[PDB]
Amino acid sequence: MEKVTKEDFETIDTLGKGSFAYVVLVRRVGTNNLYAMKVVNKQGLLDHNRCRDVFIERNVLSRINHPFLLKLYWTFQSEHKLFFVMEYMAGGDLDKYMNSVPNKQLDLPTSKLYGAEILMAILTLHEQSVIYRDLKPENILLTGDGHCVLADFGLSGSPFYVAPDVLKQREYTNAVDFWSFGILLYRMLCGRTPFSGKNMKEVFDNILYSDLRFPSTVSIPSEAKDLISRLLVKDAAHRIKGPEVKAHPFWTGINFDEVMQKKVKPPRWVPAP
Amino acid sequence: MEKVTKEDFETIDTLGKGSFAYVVLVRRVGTNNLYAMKVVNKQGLLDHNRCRDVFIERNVLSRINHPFLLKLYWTFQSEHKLFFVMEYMAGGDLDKYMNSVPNKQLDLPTSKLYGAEILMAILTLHEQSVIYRDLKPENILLTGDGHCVLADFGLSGSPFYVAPDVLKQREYTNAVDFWSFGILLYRMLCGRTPFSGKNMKEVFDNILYSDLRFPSTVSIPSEAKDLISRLLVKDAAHRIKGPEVKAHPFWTGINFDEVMQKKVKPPRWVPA
Ligand SMILES: [Cl-]
Ligand SMILES: [Cl-]
Ligand SMILES: [Cl-]
Ligand SMILES: [Cl-]
Ligand SMILES: [Cl-]
Ligand SMILES: [Cl-]
Ligand SMILES: [Cl-]
Ligand SMILES: [Cl-]
Ligand SMILES: [Cl-]
Ligand SMILES: [Cl-]
Repeated sequence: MEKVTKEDFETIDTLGKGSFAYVVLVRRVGTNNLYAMKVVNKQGLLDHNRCRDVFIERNVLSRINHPFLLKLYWTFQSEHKLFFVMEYMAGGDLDKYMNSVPNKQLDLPTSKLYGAEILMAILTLHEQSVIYRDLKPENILLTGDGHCVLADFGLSGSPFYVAPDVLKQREYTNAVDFWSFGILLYRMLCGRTPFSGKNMKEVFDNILYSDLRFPSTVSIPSEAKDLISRLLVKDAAHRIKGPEVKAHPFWTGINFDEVMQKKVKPPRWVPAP
Repeated sequence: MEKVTKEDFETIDTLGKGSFAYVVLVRRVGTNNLYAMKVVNKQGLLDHNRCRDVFIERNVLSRINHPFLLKLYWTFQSEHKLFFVMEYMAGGDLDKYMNSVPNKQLDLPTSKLYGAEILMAILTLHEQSVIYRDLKPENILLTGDGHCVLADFGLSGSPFYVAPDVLKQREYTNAVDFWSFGILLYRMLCGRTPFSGKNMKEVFDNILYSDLRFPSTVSIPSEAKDLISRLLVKDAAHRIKGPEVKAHPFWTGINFDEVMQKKVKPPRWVPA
C-alpha cells in the first residue's frame, strides 16, 4: 500500500475515546473512501504491556484477513502515536439490530449463521493465542450486507455476559470466550440473556449458582439446547472446548467453508445505508 | 448450500436475452436476497461450442472461489433447462462505467487497480486450464463498492477485442486472453480501442496488419505503453506471457497480495 502518514487522512468525525486510544472517522485525501482510524499513544502501549497484541494485529491477523474480523488497511506511526486504519462499519452492531426486531429474537437460520460467523472469528483468535474476553452483541458489528464482524479486540450488557471464571478469579482463558458465546447464542434465540436479576449482586449469583433454564415460550432445537448447556457449564475445566463446539450437531445445515466464502446470506437482512 | 429448484426463485426483472438462454434478476422466496439467474435451454447444447461452455461452467468454474470471478451460489437443472444462480452485481459493467466518465478515460490509479484485479482473475483461470476468450468491458462487472469481477456464467464490442490468433486460425491459446487484456488496458487509459474502422472488414485488417498506435493527445507512462505493446504483439508465440505480465514494471505502485484481499479501493468510485 501507499506510504501513508497522518497527513493523508482528513478527520470527519469522532467514533469513540478510550484510555490511551481514540477512533476517528477519516477520509483518505484525494479519494472518496472512508475508514475508521484508531490512534494509539505509543507510551500508553508500552505502559499497558500491549506490544504483543499490536504485533499480532499488525503482522498475523492482517495476513489472514478473516471475513468476520475487522479489516486492517494501513498501519503507520507518527512521533508519538501508532495509527490503525480499518474498515468503517456504518451498519451498526448486533445489540441495536436485535433490539429492533420483534420479540428481540432472531429466527433459527439467522441465529445459526451469526453463531457460525462469530465462532469462526473466535476460533481464529484462539489459534493465535488471543482471548477476546468481551464477547457481547455491542462488540459484534454488522456489514452493509448483514454479516457479523468482531470489534477491535484491543478496545474491548457486560455484567450479563461475564463468566463464572472471571467473577471468581479474574482469570482469562479460552473457556471464558466459550461461556460468552453460549450467552450470545441463547440471547439470539430467546430474546434475553439466561441470567438476570434486580441488581448486579443477584445477576452474579445467578451466573455462579443458578441452573440454566430455557423459556417455555420459545421453540429451540434440542441440539441448540445441548450446545448452549455445554457452553454454560459453570466450571471452566468441564466446559465444552473449541473442537467439540465446531463439530457439534447444532451446526448441521450450515457449511463453514461456504460461510467463510460469504455464500450464506442472512435471509432477512434489512440494509439501511 | 440448501437444495433449491426453479420454484424457489421469483423473477423481478429481465437483465439479458440470448439465443438459447436469458438472465433474470430474481429473489429467493422467503428471503430478501437477490441473485442473477441464467436459464439455458438444453436445446442449445447441440452446438459443440455452447455445450463445451456450459460443461466448463458446471464442472470447473463452479468450483473456483476468487474475489474477481463472479460468485456462483447454486446450479441445478429441470427437465429441459439449466440454471445458474450467481451474484447480482449492483454496479453494472465496465463498459457503461467507462462511457460515463469524462472523455471516457479512467485515471491511472483506477486503470491500474482494475487491470490488476482483471489480471488476477485471468491468471487463476489459466491455472485451471480455462481460456476466457471473451475478455471485454461488457463482461467485466462492478461490485457495489467499485471492484471489477469477470462474468463467468453470463450470455455469450466483441469485434474490437479479437486477437489475430483467432482471426487467422480460429484457434485459441492462453495468449488470446493477454491480447484482449492489452486492448482493455489501452481502452481504459486512452478512451478508445487501438484498432477501429468503418466496418468489420477494416477493423480486422487493422488488427492483423496495422502497427499499434498510441494517441498523441493522451499522455500515459512509458511503463504502461511498454506493457500494452508487449501484450499486443500480433504473433502469439512472441506475445508476453502470464508471469512476465505480473512482474512488469507497470505494476510498481500495486501489491497483488493486497489487491487480492480487497485492500486497494478505487479512489473515485460513485456508488449510484
Ligand atoms: Cl476524489
Ligand atoms: Cl512478546
Ligand atoms: Cl514515544
Ligand atoms: Cl490497542
Ligand atoms: Cl468481500
Ligand atoms: Cl442437477
Ligand atoms: Cl477447451
Ligand atoms: Cl501459453
Ligand atoms: Cl501464460
Ligand atoms: Cl498472488
